Amino acid sequence: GRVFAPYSVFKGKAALSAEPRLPTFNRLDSGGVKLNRRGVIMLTFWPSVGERKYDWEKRQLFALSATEVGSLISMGTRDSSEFFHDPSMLSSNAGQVRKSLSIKPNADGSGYFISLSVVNNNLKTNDRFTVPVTTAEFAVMRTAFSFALPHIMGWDRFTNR
Amino acid sequence: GRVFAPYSVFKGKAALSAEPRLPTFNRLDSGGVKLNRRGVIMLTFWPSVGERKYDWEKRQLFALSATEVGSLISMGTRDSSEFFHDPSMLSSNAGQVRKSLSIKPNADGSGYFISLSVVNNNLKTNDRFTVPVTTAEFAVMRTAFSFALPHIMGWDRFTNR
Amino acid sequence: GRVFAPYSVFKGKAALSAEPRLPTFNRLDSGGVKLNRRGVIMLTFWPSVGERKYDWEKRQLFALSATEVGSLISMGTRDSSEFFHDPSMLSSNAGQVRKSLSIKPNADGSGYFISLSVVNNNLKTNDRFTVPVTTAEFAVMRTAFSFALPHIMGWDRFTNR
Amino acid sequence: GRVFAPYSVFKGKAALSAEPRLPTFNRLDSGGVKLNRRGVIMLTFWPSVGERKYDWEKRQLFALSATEVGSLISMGTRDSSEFFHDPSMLSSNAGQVRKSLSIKPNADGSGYFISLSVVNNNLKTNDRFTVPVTTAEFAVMRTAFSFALPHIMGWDRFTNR
Amino acid sequence: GRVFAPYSVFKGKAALSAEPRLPTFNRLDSGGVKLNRRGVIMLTFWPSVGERKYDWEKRQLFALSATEVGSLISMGTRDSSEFFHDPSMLSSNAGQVRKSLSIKPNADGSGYFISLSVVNNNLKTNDRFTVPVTTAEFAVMRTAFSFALPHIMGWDRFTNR
Amino acid sequence: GRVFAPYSVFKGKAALSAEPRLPTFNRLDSGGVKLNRRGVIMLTFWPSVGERKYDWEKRQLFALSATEVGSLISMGTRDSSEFFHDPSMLSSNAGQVRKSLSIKPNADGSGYFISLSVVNNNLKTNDRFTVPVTTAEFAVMRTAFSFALPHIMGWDRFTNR
Amino acid sequence: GRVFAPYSVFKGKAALSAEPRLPTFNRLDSGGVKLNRRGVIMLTFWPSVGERKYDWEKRQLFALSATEVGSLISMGTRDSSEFFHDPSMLSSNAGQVRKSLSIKPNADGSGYFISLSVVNNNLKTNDRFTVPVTTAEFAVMRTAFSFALPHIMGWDRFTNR
DNA sequence: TTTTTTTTT
DNA sequence: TTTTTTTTT
DNA sequence: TTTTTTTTT
DNA sequence: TTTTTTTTT
DNA sequence: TTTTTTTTT
DNA sequence: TTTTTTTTT
DNA sequence: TTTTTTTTT
DNA sequence: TTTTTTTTT
DNA sequence: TTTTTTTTT
Repeated sequence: GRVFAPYSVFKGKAALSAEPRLPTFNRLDSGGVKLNRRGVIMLTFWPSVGERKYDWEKRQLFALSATEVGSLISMGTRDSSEFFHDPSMLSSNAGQVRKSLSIKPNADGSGYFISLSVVNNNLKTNDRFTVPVTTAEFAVMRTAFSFALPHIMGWDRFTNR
Repeated sequence: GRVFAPYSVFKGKAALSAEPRLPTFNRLDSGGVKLNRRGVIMLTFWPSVGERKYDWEKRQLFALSATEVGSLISMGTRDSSEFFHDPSMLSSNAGQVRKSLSIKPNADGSGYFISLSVVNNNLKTNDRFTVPVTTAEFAVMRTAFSFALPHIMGWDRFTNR
Repeated sequence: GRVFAPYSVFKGKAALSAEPRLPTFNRLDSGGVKLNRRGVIMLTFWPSVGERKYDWEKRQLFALSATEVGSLISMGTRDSSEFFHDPSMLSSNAGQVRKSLSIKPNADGSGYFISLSVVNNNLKTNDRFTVPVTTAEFAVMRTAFSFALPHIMGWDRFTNR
Repeated sequence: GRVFAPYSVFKGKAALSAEPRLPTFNRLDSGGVKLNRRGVIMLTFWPSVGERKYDWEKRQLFALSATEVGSLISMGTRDSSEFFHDPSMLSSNAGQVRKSLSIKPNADGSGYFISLSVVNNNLKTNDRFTVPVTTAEFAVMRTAFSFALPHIMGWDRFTNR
Repeated sequence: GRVFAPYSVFKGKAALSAEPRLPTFNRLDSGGVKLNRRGVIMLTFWPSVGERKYDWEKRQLFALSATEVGSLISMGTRDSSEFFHDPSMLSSNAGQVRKSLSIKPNADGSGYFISLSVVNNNLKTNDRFTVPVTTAEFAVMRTAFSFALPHIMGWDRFTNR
Repeated sequence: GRVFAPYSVFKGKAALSAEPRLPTFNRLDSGGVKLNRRGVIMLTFWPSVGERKYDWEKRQLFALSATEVGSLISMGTRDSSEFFHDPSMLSSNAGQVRKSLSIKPNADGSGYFISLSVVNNNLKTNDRFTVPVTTAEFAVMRTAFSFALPHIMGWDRFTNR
Repeated sequence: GRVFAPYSVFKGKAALSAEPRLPTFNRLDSGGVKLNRRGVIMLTFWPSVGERKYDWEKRQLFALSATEVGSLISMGTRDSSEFFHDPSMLSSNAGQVRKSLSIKPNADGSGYFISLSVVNNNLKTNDRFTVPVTTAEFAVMRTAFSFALPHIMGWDRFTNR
């Protein structure tokens, strides 16, 4: 069964939602189990249309990888990072859409700006959702992401009984 | 059932793979359970033959102990460590093979070099696999290794229901 | 009567013009006066076509709000800020055009770069005008903007005779 | 005769190639020689399609000017710069295409990120190639660019025999 | 044949041009070659009449000596120097014209001011051309001047084949 | 014609020799010229048999690449680097021989230790030549290597006449 | 043909002259070329007899070696060095003449003192020429010496066409 | 003898 | 047009 | 008893 | 394949 | 008397 | 042309 | 909907 | 394909 | 006139 327990932050111009997507496994003929498709921490961004109302139809997704999560949780208060993704990588229609996620601290040190840029050369679109993240909110993510990290890696299968 | 969920890092001249090996337990006649063989975090190194293709036949293994993992996760950005192992320790043919694993930070501080040296006085061989590890990648290990530590120790058996 | 006294800075690839737009007031039936539409400090950017000649047809506007002006005048030499606007906010055709104004100090500390990015998903356009601003020129703005701040707020109506 | 000796750096998502383009000279009627068209250090970027294979058809070029090279070679480890170009400057169809090249140090100080953004308002395209440059690789450029600087300026014509 | 490849910087009130003048040599009767007249790095300054148009008729020249170039290239960002010349030195009409070239860093550290003062007691004139020089532009000079230094000294004649 | 002008340093237990190996070029059918095989700075090490006499028969070679030279010349007094090579890389008999060159500063700061380790799993040999390099001697290399860098890259073909 | 392009500094009690002496080569029977006699940067000192007139008959020479030049160019403003030479080294009449060249910074940091001591136990003479060298003058040497270094080493023979 | 490879003209 | 001069081969 | 609300599957 | 060993229930 | 010029309404 | 909205007199 | 790929049991 | 332009001999 | 020597092709 699917599970919907998003950690969501709602703000001025956009909302930010984060929830883990588990790995898929293939049961070998040997009898063992082998991790197939990798888990991620899925990020969802969507725009605020009107006053404290958001347009879920206009959402964009960004899939944090094991490493990227590893990079996010280890950031100092002064650090910043930026990830670049091609949704249709290695496939017939690559280079067409380009996503970038950036985490920069703000001046005050009262947290970060997390923004998702999406450039689409097929539909000729340019989207950008930025959400402010307090120290407290980002602490939730770091702790929740750390917790989730071994699971998206499939390391929660290694258990004594 | 066996489980295959390796955290793997692929790089220039070698690849590095890490996955936990659980402890074995013996069920006492008393009724209780006693930890027998200890768990480890197994490290696998193997060479890159050709372009982004690796020779799995030429792999070497190194078994991180509870303590060694404890040493690895507590390293500062400036720290370095080195472990020495004899695969055939206390056995009939010891001193013949000698493994050493070293973790040194690189100049930049952009992570570490993790190399596995293997000297074999029987086969008269000398092998060395070095893999670069970004801050993000090493953060995955620290978090994944911390998670795994209580399990390889068998402490995950201590649970309320 | 309208008044045209722009503070303008002309430079390599673009020109920058700044002038206040007063608030509108509605005369209450009570007899008093009530501020209706808010004042702004209007910014105009336009491109340099040819040698020291500029294409006024290609201008883009950005309306500084009371707060944003407040943010601009209080910047240290090392500080930087960025504002995001949707011209057609809360209206039928929002999210389509997106403006961002950024003020970053340059390396030397010899002032700032003020750039106006305009992304238009209807016309499928992407515009960007950057103008260098010396310490002296930015001092004009800070002082002129401070002077203008109470007026765009309508606080100049509070006067003893 | 033309000469093809590119210094090239191949990386994850794009490759970076640098080679000098000499100045052109016009032989005066006086008998002397006069530099006509200026030399540049040409930069080529192109995308990685598939695994360690790159799409040369999708390349973009950026022409470093004497001054820009001068700016690049004098950068400290902590410095960053950004250049803006209009391929069709002063011509009938300007403002349509806009290139920007940025050199920012990365966190670690293990070099820089060199990225080339290309926005095309005619074809309605938005391209961006980023390549990581180690300290060693950037040292090659600085030294190679310094060497090349007097030549693209035409100063190698001033020689005693 | 003469060669015209000036490095030129154009600015508000004046332009600055720099190009090497090679040494002259006298072929000894012994068969060898002897450096006669010394090389210099010639500097040309001229005024801006009208808008981005300059009056080449009003130019003044200043001849950098081996040593002076040596002094210029070794300047720190905070350093400043000043050279004094008498065009008609040791000749019948000396003390009449007096040139001084000064290089002072500007406040910001965004480069230097290079000005050429010319006082002429015969024509009763006093001229002064000041040009601002960015870090990048001055880096061109330092590198170009270093390159040129051995040539104006005639050291480029010392070559193995 | 071949040219033999080695910069050589002779010391206690080994000697160190450095000389550039130019790139090879292929003359295109187009008429142009294309760099084929890359240039290197070749390093030769050999042992001292007896008193100030060396065994040239026991030499080992290490080919510095453009990048590696770039890395060497940019080293601070406190920096250290290490390069790893497989003579028979991508060929039928790879992984068999492994060379490593290390440059570590010595305690005093009176220069560096440059050592070449060679492990040969076919002949079952392990060789190591270490040579001390004063600040002055290493300054020769840095300057000589910088000079040589553009040539091994083939950038000396880009010349105005 | 011989070439005479000395960089000379004239001062109170002595003058200092510096010019490169190229290496000699022997053309092998193999067809190649082999560096025979090494190049040097020759230093000449001579006394000032009378007022700004110098006694060229009383000159003394000192031959800078590749390494010594390497040592000279890498000196900090605070550093000092001293070289010792025996003109008739390894020959029948050694130990008789002893030259020493010293470069010490002066108090102010306004350059260095370069002095050449010559003790001759055959003629029973003791000579000493000291010349002051401004920062600018020493900058000429460093740059001119760096330029000359690859040539006296014979590395200028390694050229692509 | 030499760490290779990626993309053109 | 250009700050010169000092000492050789 | 508990600060709520915003958007899906 | 894996550095082991020490002491219980 | 005053360093000017660039683009509108 | 311009990021809006919230609460009075 | 989601940046992929490399090597086993 | 490439940001241009300004001033000579 | 010049600090030399070490090892090849």
